[PDB]
Amino acid sequence: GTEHKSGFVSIIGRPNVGKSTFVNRVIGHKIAIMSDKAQTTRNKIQGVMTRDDAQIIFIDTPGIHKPKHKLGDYMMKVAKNTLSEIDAIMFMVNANEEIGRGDEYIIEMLKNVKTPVFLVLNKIDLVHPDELMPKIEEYQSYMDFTEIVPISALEGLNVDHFIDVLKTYLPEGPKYYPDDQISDHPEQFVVGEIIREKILHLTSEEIPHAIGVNVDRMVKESEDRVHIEATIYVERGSQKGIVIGKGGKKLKEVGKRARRDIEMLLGSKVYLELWVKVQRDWRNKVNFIRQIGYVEDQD
Ligand SMILES: Nc1nc2c(ncn2[C@@H]2O[C@H](COP(=O)(O)OP(=O)(O)O)[C@@H](O)[C@H]2O)c(=O)[nH]1
Ligand SMILES: [Mg+2]
Repeated sequence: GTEHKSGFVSIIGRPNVGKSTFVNRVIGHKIAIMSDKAQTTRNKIQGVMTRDDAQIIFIDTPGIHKPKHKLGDYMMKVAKNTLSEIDAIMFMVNANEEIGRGDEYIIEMLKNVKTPVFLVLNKIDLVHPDELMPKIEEYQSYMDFTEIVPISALEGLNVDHFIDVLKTYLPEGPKYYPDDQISDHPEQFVVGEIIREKILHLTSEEIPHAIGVNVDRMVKESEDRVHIEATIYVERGSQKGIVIGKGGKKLKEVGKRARRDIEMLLGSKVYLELWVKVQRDWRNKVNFIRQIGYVEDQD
């Protein structure tokens, strides 16, 4: 059934295990704006895999392979949060090497994580087929995994099957990054769709319910802190009370919930400003926008 899936996955593992090889294989042609414009939030979008039936956004976690003295108290909190918000974890491991401390350090960080962890044995091309099941068993002694999938990221052996399996674990969801619009960085579409989801929870309906979200600005204030301006657009000012509510109470709750989901996923602390505006037809028209709503969220 023809029902579109989308989500956030993080590819974790020690250096030289194949993470960028995998990313660059599956994502296809690299998005141009991602190397013009730097991303304001912390947790870097690696790229966008779009098939007809699904879209996956690859997010960087912090270096959970690192020992605790190198990745501090704060960047652990960011890493554990990001791993919860994410839809799936790709734990990528070298088939051709013995288990080092870096993989034990990752296993420690995945202990009280409830997100699906996929064990991806990479570099199976450097190894006899009968070597895979013993190595799988080495890792299974440490923890349970959701699926175990041997690949070669370089050759492409078993990659498409891995993606088919990975897609089954995604929720139903929007195409975050579209084909029409090359101009803005995909982080803006991630924030835009998060805001929109919080609005559509309130609607919760099959009254025909048209609402839009624009993100007017995203600005890095610090390595932790980002300022988002966004305008929610509605038809009909009587949509106050779906969206603004009794003295702004409903718009605060949207602002609070969207701020949290942006902080947890993308790893930067936010100062969110939301506007709510009514848009009538604009083509050859004067005074088609009336504001009905403003909120401010932080700390
Ligand atoms: N033989 C083999 N080499 C691979 C495979 N995947 C990646 N490599 C190579 O192993 C290295 C891994 O580096 P990279 O992909 O940058 O991994 P990262 O540090 O995890 O991003 C590169 O020299 C890749 O060409 C694979 O499946 N088989
Ligand atoms: Mg590398």
